[PDB]
Amino acid sequence: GQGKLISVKTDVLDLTINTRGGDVEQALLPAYPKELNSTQPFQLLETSPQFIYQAQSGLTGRDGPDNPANGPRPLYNVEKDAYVLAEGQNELQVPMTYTDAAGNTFTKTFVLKRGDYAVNVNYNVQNAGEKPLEISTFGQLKQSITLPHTFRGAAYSTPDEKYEKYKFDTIADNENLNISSKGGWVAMLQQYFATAWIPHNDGTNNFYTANLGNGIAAIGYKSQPVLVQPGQTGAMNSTLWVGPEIQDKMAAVAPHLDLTVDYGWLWFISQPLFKLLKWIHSFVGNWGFSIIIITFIVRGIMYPLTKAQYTSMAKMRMLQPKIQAMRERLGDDKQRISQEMMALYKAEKVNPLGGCFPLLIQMPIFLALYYMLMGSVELRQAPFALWIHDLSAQDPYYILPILMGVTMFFIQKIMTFMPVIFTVFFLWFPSGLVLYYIVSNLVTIIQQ
Repeated sequence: GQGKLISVKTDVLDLTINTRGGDVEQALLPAYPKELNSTQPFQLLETSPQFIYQAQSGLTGRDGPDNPANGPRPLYNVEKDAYVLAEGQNELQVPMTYTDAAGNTFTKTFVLKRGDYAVNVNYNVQNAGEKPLEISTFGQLKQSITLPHTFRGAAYSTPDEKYEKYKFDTIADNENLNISSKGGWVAMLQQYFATAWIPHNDGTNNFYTANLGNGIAAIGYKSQPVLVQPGQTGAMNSTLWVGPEIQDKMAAVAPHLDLTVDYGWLWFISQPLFKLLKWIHSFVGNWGFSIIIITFIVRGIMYPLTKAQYTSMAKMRMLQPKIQAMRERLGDDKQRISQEMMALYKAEKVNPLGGCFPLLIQMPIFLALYYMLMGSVELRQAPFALWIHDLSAQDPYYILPILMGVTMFFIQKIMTFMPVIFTVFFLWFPSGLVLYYIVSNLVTIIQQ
């Protein structure tokens, strides 16, 4: 598109909109720092020689001006180049109007709200002709496949397919989506943030993906066409989400939008924990302290499980003399020994043949929390006491993994090395998770 760019700003959203077609070329998030130790707002949508990510919309169909068959994309008229949300206003409207040769009027209006990342894109069509106008609305998100772990791609939702992801690589292989459904939405995802189009109509929306060429992937929707009778006026709506993947906020815009967060295959464990963590954060006022409390709470519900294996392993030391006696009695044959030392363990029914059972039970926990930590937008650049400014990121001074390690050594051949191995294993993990484990290992130390 080519014409001129207009600026629309709220407290949470900084947009750059092209009047030709009303596409959104730039989008900044003032509420979120670009990086840590930065004063610069995060940039979701970009239009660069190096990278592109836009939210496009307009009126297609047989008589839609944005339809390439009806000529060039419509150049909307605006009153000014700068729009700013007022102090005594919760809402900002940016109406742009186009009138064709036949005299029909096409009005496009961006209406933004304070503190809201959901931008409504609504249309008004006034038929001045003698024949009915057949118009369908659309909304398309396009983005470069390769950037200048988490999931970066597209996603959608239908009444049948409640949630489904779509990789850019699939789109890149020119194998595209082509489904239809009533309501629903399409979206492009990344860590902590997401764009989405949510149609508001009476029809059967058509969802699709598209290779736009030059390594540019796209996903969008095309609504069922509506008829605007002569002399009459018609209206068409859609909602553009652009910003953070906050679950409570996305639930109000459209159903199942909240699922845009990547909690991995261990999804059913992370979502309650985040609701749990957020529930604590409600009156504690801190994320780090909330994590310490949730640490205790998970330890509190798991006290029967920790005690049971301890009962067992205490018993294991009691049975160590007899096993060496087996070794002496049967000699050096693994079959008889292993089966019957096992048989003893099983017979006395305390030992699960696992001292690493504490490890494999913490397999879901580590992962679930990790995905929560790395996926939750609320924990992004979340503050903790002392020298921790980002809970989602690793400790910059690498102190907390060493902290963890010393607590770990303090729990008194390969096991004579593994407490330090955890220091380097935890150098590559978020401080929040390390914090969790330090506190959790403190619970064992307090147990002592």
